[PDB]
Amino acid sequence: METLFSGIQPSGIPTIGNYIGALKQFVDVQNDYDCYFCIVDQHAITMPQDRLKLRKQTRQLAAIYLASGIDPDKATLFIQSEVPAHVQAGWMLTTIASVGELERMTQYEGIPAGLLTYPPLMAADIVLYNTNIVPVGDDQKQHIELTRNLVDRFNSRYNDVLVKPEIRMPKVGGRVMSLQDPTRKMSKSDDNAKNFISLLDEPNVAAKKIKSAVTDSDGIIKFDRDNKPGITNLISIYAGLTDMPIKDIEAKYEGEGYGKFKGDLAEIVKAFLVEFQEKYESFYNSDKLDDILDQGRDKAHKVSFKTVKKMEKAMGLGRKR
Amino acid sequence: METLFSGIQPSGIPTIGNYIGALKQFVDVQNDYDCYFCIVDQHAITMPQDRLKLRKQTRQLAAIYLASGIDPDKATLFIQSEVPAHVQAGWMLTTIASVGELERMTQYEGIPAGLLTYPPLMAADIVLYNTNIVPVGDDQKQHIELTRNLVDRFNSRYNDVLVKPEIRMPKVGGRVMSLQDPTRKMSKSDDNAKNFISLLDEPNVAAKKIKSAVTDSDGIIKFDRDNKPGITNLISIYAGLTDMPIKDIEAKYEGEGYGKFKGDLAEIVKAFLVEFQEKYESFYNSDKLDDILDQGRDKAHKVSFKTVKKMEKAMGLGRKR
Ligand SMILES: O=C(O)[C@H]1Cc2c[nH]c3cccc(c23)S1
Ligand SMILES: O=C(O)[C@H]1Cc2c[nH]c3cccc(c23)S1
Repeated sequence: METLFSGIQPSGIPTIGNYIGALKQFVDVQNDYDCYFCIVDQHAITMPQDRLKLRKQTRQLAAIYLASGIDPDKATLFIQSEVPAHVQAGWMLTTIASVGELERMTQYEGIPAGLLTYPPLMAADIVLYNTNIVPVGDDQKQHIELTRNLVDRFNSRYNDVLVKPEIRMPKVGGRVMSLQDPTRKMSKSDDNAKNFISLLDEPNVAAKKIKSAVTDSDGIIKFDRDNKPGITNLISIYAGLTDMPIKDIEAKYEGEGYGKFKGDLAEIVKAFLVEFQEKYESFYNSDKLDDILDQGRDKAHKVSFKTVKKMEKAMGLGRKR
Repeated sequence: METLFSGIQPSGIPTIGNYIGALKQFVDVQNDYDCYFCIVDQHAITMPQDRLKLRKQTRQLAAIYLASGIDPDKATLFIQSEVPAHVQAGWMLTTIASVGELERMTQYEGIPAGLLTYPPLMAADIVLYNTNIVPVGDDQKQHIELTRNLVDRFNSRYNDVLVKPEIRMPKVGGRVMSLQDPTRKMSKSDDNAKNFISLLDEPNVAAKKIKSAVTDSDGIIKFDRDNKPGITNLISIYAGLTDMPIKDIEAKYEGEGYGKFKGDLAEIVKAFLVEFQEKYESFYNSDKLDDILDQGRDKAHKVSFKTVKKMEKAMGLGRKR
């Protein structure tokens, strides 16, 4: 079975685009892949962070992943700083990286040093779990390239202990675009809040955003990206939330206009978030959340400890006991 | 009681100059100061290292410190990589350092990144134990300046958790110079092996080095650095190993020439190393060495864990449990 590793920034609430694109797919692929979902709070502090904002965000992301259906027995859901192997292996790989290499990553008071030195910690996050696949986007290609190069360098210089990962998302979800800018991807950090639907948006507010999505006044319910990106994006959201095939959606709304479709979709979005946020609040406000995060931490520690120890022996750190 | 922290490079055997200058003084000040003696194997790998050379060197330094009289109950003698707090706190301080700051430290395949990023780990080594004094030389002034600045930055930005250290050696030992270059300090890495006496030199070989020290053919036994640095350096070694006051040495050898003094000193050096190396071999070849290093690791972990947890809470890493 292949191992998947995904790093999760505690720096913002995922949107329904992130849910349709990734989170919902993780809920299915966690049965067929050995999945690690790591809330990277040590990467988060490379940026300026408010320390209560950060601890709250971490719990929030954990709760959102659990509310999505991420299963702490099937997958390993943990907080990066709670597993020392990450900075242990991150330091080991730093020593074999070059300054030039790190500087070229930064391209693709002063400048905080974490912004230059985090890539070997990213590599460590991945290779500690013998990861085969990382489900990231084009913006992370250089980081995986460096990861693979560090693995090759480590194995070449000391001896074979580390596995090279590939960029692969096992089941790509639909691409969800900005509701009032259909040519750009939906983003949680938009300055136009009508562009995205947050998973923690009030369900009535989300339904209004479906209604304020920028489309023609009326038309047929047909999937057509290049000519009607507005209604097409909504069809994608509809398909992402109901699992109805797109051709099935077109056949269901044959002879219908936009108002009926957008009305049904707004109610679908509202019902989805009502159900999602009830699970979210129950995890977020429960004592079991710390029990779950402890269990995930212990699972990750068990696996990454052996990797760290193999690395330490290969470099000659510590003792032979 | 003040806390002292000394980092120990596992990269070479200390000389009798290092013994007279530092190690012997540590054996006394460990009664009056809370001393941490940390074998920094994670700093060692910032340089190119042979991995069996490194693990052996680490054990060797531990044994040399114990053979010197460093007492694992009075002081805390441990290996850096065995205490995760060092890289945990090292990463936290990295995020508040600036690239410019780190680059200016480097001044005072490519360039290994550890050579740029190690200073915040040095700062972490120190401040984890609430250190008041660090017994280092002029070459480390920039590193302590950065340490103090990182502590100020950390306390200013988050809240008061870290203590600023000072450069202070509580009891300075004698300065021991190169045996065949009396104007330079003795150094374990000299290309002229007659210049230094290693603590692991064969005792007969050391006695020959006392005899091959560069001095006048003959003279009085008088301490005179500027005019007779050769015999003066030998008087310093004699004083360092016997604790005989220098004026007492001059009075003892009134009416004596160099051959009698150098003969007595060579025999003193030989007897010292015979006794030193018997203790060294017994520690180096004993099973108790791992017991001792475990105990030191546990002592250091207990203290540095609390510091790390205070730092994590201040930055908002992890969870409030
Ligand atoms: O910001 C992001 O999306 C990246 C954050 C991150 C840290 N460590 C890993 C490992 C695998 C994947 C990712 C990450 S994704
Ligand atoms: O190379 C050396 O001498 C330095 C190595 C080192 C690493 N971390 C500390 C903390 C205090 C003092 C020192 C060190 S001395």
